[PDB]
Amino acid sequence: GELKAIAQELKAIAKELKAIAFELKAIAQG
Amino acid sequence: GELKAIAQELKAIAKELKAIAFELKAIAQG
Amino acid sequence: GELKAIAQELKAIAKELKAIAFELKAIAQG
Amino acid sequence: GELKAIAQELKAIAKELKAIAFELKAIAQG
Amino acid sequence: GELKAIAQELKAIAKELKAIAFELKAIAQG
Amino acid sequence: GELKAIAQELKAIAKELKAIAFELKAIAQG
Ligand SMILES: [Cl-]
Ligand SMILES: [Cl-]
Ligand SMILES: [Cl-]
Ligand SMILES: [Cl-]
Ligand code: NA
Ligand code: NA
Ligand code: NA
Ligand code: NA
Ligand code: NA
Ligand code: NA
Ligand code: NA
Ligand code: NA
Repeated sequence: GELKAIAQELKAIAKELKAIAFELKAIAQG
Repeated sequence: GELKAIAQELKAIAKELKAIAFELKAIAQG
Repeated sequence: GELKAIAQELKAIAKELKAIAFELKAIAQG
Repeated sequence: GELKAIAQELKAIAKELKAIAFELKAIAQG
Repeated sequence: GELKAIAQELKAIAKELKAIAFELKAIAQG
Repeated sequence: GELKAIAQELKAIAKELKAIAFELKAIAQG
């Protein structure tokens, strides 16, 4: 139901943030 | 239902993070 | 009520993320 | 109670994101 | 209660955004 | 249960934001 749908979107938000962290690490390296 | 409304705003937040990751990838490419 | 207020706050958060994506687009435009 | 405390922290998150947007605008300008 | 636990994680997320805003302010100072 | 899963996802999100703050600190170190 709905509480699970909410947790799923939080998952998808963490996933985007991980990709943000990697782009920044690339930038910090060059 | 407001619980569905909450999940939808979270999905929209994920969408914006997706766009942020793309722009940072572009900057890393500099 | 309160679940609505939570959703309205997530929408404001999404709005801020839009502006962040926009400035990042500007910075990418190097 | 608790649902209000949650909305309050979402407020404080949006506030930090607004300050992030302004720092990025400054960077996009110079 | 898990609702208190949720508010606490949100506060911790706000703390991290605070640190992100500081570092960006430092970069804007370049 | 489900509210716990929501909180555990917010904690993972906080963890990603820590790494973002760290890379930004590195970039600030210009
Ligand atoms: Cl990397
Ligand atoms: Cl690109
Ligand atoms: Cl500005
Ligand atoms: Cl500083
Ligand atoms: Na995830
Ligand atoms: Na990468
Ligand atoms: Na990439
Ligand atoms: Na935008
Ligand atoms: Na606010
Ligand atoms: Na400013
Ligand atoms: Na400032
Ligand atoms: Na950190």
